Amino acid sequence: MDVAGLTDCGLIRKSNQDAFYIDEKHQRFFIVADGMGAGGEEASRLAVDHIRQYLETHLEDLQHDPVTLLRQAFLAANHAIVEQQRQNSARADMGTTAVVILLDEKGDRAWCAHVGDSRIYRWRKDQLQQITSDHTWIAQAVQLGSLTIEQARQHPWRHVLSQCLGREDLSQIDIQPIDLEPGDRLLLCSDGLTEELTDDVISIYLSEPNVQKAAAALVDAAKTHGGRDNVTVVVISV
Ligand SMILES: [Ca+2]
Ligand SMILES: [Ca+2]
Ligand SMILES: [Ca+2]
Ligand SMILES: [Ca+2]
Repeated sequence: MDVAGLTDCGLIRKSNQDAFYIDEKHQRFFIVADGMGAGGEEASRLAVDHIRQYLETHLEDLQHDPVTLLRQAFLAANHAIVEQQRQNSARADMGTTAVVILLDEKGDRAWCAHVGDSRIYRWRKDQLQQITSDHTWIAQAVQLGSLTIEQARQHPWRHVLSQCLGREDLSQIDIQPIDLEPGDRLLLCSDGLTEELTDDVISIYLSEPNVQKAAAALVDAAKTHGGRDNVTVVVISV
């Protein structure tokens, strides 16, 4: 199992409010976060650090129930952000997305958890499947529907989140298992990737067996197409 990760300002933004973490020691979990609000940079850093620390501490005890483990990790992160909101008034609106992959000990089942509009994709025998459903008002519209015209981007938002970490009224944390097969790739990415690259283009770059090149190619391609935002990817080869 190989894994690569990469973040980039893009072409327009002056700072990077994304963050990510790869468990390089044991390759059990992987995190991407897309902050908003300077920062923004603080929210996404808090999310990544607290989810990581929570998982590091509680993985041995709770890996049998990863839904509880991941929910408690996200809430740990959420409160750490709110507590830094409750305190600091300038950074009172700060927030972030998060997407997390937690692998089971065996390595053939990946628990996918997210809040926001960063994505987890799985790639398998040239088929790219988006796993997570965007917490945006526009996505959940189409996902009923109607407004099924897509069509969806661009509207006013488009960019507006229906869920993010850093809100006291955080109820929805989406967690779902996916089964893994040798040869799969997992992609975690901020919307800076998917706002520039169609799913067809992404699938092309995830066909590259060398995950370092794949990740580098994905970021390079997102800048070529415009790079209007921070862009972060973690590419896992199963
Ligand atoms: Ca952002
Ligand atoms: Ca967006
Ligand atoms: Ca973004
Ligand atoms: Ca473009």
